[PDB]
Amino acid sequence: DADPTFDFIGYLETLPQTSGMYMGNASIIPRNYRKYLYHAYLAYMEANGYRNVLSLKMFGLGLPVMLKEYGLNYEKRHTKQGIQTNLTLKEESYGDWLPK
Amino acid sequence: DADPTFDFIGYLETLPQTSGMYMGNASIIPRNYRKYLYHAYLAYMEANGYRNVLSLKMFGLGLPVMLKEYGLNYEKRHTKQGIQTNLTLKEESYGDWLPK
Repeated sequence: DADPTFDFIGYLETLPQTSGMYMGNASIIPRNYRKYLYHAYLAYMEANGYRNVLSLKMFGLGLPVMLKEYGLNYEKRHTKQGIQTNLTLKEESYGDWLPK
Repeated sequence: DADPTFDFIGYLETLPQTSGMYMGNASIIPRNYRKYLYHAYLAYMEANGYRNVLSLKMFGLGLPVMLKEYGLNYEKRHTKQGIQTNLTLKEESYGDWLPK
């Protein structure tokens, strides 16, 4: 395989503070690829031809690990609108797979 | 990036029951590549030229997820001898990297 989940994490950058994307979830309907990390994730997998995607729970667990693998420091924070991370999409994401 | 940890997980097979390798730890001295999953892990990384390896804790968290990525179902269990998994090294392990 190629380990798509890992590649996706390759399009992520860390912020000086826990104010980046939100770890959305499958229920939030009108998807928001720019606001929810999980939605961004689905967008990528789908863009790369994978029908099989990690669950929010599984994705959640892996996140910290794979980020460390890329040498980044994951940071979450509980909020009125949910869990917010300190992550944002690198610019290449916009041309590569982010829906237009 | 390369993502070797994922590759290593490619050398793993699941057993009908939680009776495979043990999730050793860095403390257990004379290593035992065939007995402890973690030791097996170090062996692989080393065999592939990586000096920086995931800690037991990080490795532990990733395991379930990467396995799922390979379509396998991770199973652990606490025992008189520590945590035992339902995993074993595939055959190619033996010729590829498992120390002689």
